[PDB]
Amino acid sequence: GDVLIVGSGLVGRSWAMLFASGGFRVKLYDIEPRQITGALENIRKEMKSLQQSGSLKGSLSAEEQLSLISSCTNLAEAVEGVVHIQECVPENLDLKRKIFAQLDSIVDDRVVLSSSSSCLLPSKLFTGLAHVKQCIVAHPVNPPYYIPLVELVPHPETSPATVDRTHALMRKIGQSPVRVLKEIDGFVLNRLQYAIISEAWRLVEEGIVSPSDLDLVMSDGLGMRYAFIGPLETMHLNAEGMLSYCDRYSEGMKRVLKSFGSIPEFSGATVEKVNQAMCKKVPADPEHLAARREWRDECLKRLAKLKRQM
Amino acid sequence: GDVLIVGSGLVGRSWAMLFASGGFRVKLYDIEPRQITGALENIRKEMKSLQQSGSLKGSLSAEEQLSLISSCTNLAEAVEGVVHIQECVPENLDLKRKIFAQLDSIVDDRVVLSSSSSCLLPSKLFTGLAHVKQCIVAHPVNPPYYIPLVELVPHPETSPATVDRTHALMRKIGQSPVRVLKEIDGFVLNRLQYAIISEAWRLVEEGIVSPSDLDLVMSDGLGMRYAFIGPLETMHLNAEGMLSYCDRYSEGMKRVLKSFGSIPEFSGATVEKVNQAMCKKVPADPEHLAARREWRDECLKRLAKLKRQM
Repeated sequence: GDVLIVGSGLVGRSWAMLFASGGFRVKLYDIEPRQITGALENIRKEMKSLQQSGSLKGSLSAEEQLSLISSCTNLAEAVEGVVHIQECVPENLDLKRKIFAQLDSIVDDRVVLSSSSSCLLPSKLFTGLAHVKQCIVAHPVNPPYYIPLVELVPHPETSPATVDRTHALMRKIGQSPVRVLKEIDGFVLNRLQYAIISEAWRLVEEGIVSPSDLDLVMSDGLGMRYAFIGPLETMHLNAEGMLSYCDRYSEGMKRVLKSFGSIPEFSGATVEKVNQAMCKKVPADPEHLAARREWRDECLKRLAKLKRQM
Repeated sequence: GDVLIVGSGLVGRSWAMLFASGGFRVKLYDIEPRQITGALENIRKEMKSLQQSGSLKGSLSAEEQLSLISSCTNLAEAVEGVVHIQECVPENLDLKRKIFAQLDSIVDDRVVLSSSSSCLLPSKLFTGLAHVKQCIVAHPVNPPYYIPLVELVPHPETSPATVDRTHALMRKIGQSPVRVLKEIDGFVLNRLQYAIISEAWRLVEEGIVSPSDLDLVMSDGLGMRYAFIGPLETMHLNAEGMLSYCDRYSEGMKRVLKSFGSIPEFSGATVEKVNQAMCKKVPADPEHLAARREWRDECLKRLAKLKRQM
């Protein structure tokens, strides 16, 4: 009934805090001990920060949650009595395959072997493993403590039970899992994100709007509805139902989409134009980027709270 | 220095409340008196509702704001001493052209003639008018009291001063105007919205994700960041700057975009599949749709407040 996190980087530390908030004993493993020590320190500091701002998840005190998180340096002993293993190493296929092969030789048939991968496909990650039926990608969105989405992507041989158990586990810790029925490049979130970026890029390239104003169209406009309702339900409510929306605007949608240009090269003059505008707002140095990310994360923290209330 | 709103429908009543919150005397005109009376009643009730929830814009009391809004049934007398005229009639080209032609024969050279149109192009709306240099589209997003975006779309002959004055006026009343440099079908917001819908539609059609889960990917994922930061700045912060993001992910972006299917027909099996899922969540009847819209608007109201605080 315990949880094992392989890799004590940012993504791993975030998972540790999420599972502990759900009352699960968490084992934090990493090949570098110096990194596990740092992880426990970081986790303690963040837990304290959340406590002081009344932003802790669940009903357990910060102290109790912290006591549930421990370090282990022995993988064989790390998988003992564990029901879910979340792999959190770099986005390097060779490395992930090595770790899953190592886990494959020591785990039982119950435990779920889950990867945090944001891009690697299950077929490339798990094919050939004896425990492939227990394998799955459970991709979180940074920052996971505030953004609940978890994309569950299965391998063609992943069992329904593996998906169901993981969906239930993610819901149990307060996250919002979704079932990506078939693996696909970019899963779902990045495909939608890239669709937006592609058109945004061309609008800037064509001189329709400045990069800064384009972003405002989203942050002070379309994006506000999307923080609460998806694109389909949005259509449903902006007319007398989905059928009504398609009846009223399908002609216009097809007309506009037909006018879309080609796939961007994401370079040259336009990248320089977009970059210059982005840097004017946020200098591209470690300090300014970190400060802006801090602001962004605070907004998300407050939004998550508001979402839960509504 | 006063403002005239032509049309007392929902969009017109919203503009009236926005301008009054900025201290402007507002004249509310409509061809139907029975509709002006209803408008003033609706405005009073909404103003009271906002007051009771501490959601009023600006620093003026609800009472003072209401006293600034009056009705007029004589257009000739309605344009007297007015600096901005916001047209708020149905999205019918013939009707809008008629109204602008009527205004064109009685206004001076200072007043800005602005249309609320969500789709009609300035070239179709204003060409031939003697005061075309003062014409512009200032498209608000429903609900305007909570969503600040205003798309300013000019006619090729619109003067820079007209755009500048309108941009300043919109900022003065607390809105977030953007300069759409050249008119284009769907302006900016709908082009981005349709880009998302197109890919979302295909993902559902291809069986990658259920309609409900697709919406969750946005509402509990990508959409949360978009309520605060646009798609370009989002890229900027998700790497060590825009150049860094394009260096790390441009290859993947192009690869994913290349796999995008054809433009949807927005009908047949998929519309039925999407509609059935939407109706399961929100029955397509006047009562359930209104209730959900009420919930949506409350979320936006609370989000607007949070955005202002951050």
